[PDB]
Amino acid sequence: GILYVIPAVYGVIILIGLIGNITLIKIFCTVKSMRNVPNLFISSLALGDLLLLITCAPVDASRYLADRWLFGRIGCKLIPFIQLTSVGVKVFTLTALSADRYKAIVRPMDIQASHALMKACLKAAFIWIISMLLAIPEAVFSDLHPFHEESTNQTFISCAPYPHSNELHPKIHSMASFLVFYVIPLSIISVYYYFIAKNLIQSAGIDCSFWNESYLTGSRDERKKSLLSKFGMDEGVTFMFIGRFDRGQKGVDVLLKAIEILSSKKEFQEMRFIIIGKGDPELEGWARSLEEKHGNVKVITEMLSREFVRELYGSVDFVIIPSYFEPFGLVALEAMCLGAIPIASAVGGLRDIITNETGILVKAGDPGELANAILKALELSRSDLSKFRENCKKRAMSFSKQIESEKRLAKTVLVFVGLFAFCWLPNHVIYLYRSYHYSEVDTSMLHFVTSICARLLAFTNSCVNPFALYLLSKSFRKQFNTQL
Ligand SMILES: COc1ccc(C2(CNC(=O)[C@](C)(Cc3c[nH]c4ccccc34)NC(=O)Nc3ccc([N+](=O)[O-])cc3)CCCCC2)nc1
Repeated sequence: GILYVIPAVYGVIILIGLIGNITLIKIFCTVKSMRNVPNLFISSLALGDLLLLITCAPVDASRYLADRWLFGRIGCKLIPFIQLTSVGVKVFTLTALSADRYKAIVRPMDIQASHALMKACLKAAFIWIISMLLAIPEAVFSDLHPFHEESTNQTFISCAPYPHSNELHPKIHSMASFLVFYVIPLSIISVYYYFIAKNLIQSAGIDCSFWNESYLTGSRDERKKSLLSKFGMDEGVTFMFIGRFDRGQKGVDVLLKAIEILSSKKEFQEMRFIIIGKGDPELEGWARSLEEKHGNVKVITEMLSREFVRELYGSVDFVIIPSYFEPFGLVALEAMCLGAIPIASAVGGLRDIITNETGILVKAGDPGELANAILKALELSRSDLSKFRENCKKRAMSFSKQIESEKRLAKTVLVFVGLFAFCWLPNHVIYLYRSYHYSEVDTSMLHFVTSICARLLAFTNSCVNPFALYLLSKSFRKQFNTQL
């Protein structure tokens, strides 16, 4: 009676997984905008999950209804093989996705993304082949053996992969399964994400929603005059430095040399310099002395809200990044997004981000060179720079979207990993123990609880990955909605 209620829930969840994974694979094949190396691996997963759902459904349906094997040798051997193929694709492809995230963020290459999908198809293909090759033993071991139940003194056909006479081999297979399909892959994923987490950090703060002229009020020219008037300065080309006062990395020294060089000319009076940083006291004083000697220099040695640098970036005409070493270039991307034109050293990220149409590159360590660019900007400033500013905003919002989208992908892959780790550890522990204690019959209620839950947790992982994906990606959700 209430029994005919218990399976219906199983079918509900099985259908949700089948619909979801299928819808996911269909969207990957049908939608060009979503065709990419991460999605190809995710589809690889979705394919592996359907197989598991499909193999397990008759297995589970059968255990609930009858006590005997109803599929025959072919069933007794193909099912373990297909089941185990799934388990490698699942974990190995997750490792491949983790590697993809590492390459995309830690070591962006992509000079010729032409063969990237070509390379990805092969990696997934090989993973399917290796997963099948590792699962070939499951078919050999599993065979039909007559079984006598203590509960009913009756003999039934049984699929049994466990020999009663030989004890050494189960001990070897169990340990290998834990290491090959759990410990080694998760360990590789954790190394990868260690560095991924490392680089996610340099990147923190870059959000298009925040760094935009939408929050600022009034014209840029009007905002600049207000900033200068509060500083007791008249309107002029405004150059900005926001950085720690450190000799080795940021070029506060190079800039201060440059202002010394430019202090002699009649062009200095056309310029205004705001140096916003704190650090070495001697460097801090050189800045203060220049502020006292030159009426066109403002210095700020106090900490400030990203809100107030946002306003400054919009108000200022140019931002100087004289970094002897800048790996990411966050300051330039945030500034260019608000219209500030970067005058930076051609080092690390700055070089890739700043093109000729989007700013001025100088050689680092040359104060004279920096000064000359400052003079160039001065001349450029005479003409309209509105077009350059729009180009800047656009280049920087283009990168900030990829930076943001790839950070989301890293979190989504890690979500997937987490569910897997949690849902598959119990199955591994039960499999190992059983390997040494199969000859003994365990009827303890704890054993049934330990097993009935593991099987449902693993089955849950197969259905949740699409639904999971449905909540972490705005883009996937909209296309999934369209199909339904
Ligand atoms: C929910 O589906 C699961 C749940 C758990 C697993 C395990 C354990 N299940 C099995 O390994 C099955 C898939 C269990 C199984 C074996 N035959 C089956 C037929 C139909 C359904 C399931 C099975 N095969 C197996 O036990 N083979 C085996 C047993 C003993 C020895 N040995 O070391 O003597 C060597 C190999 C645990 C994680 C790592 C390996 C896969 N696999 C699939």
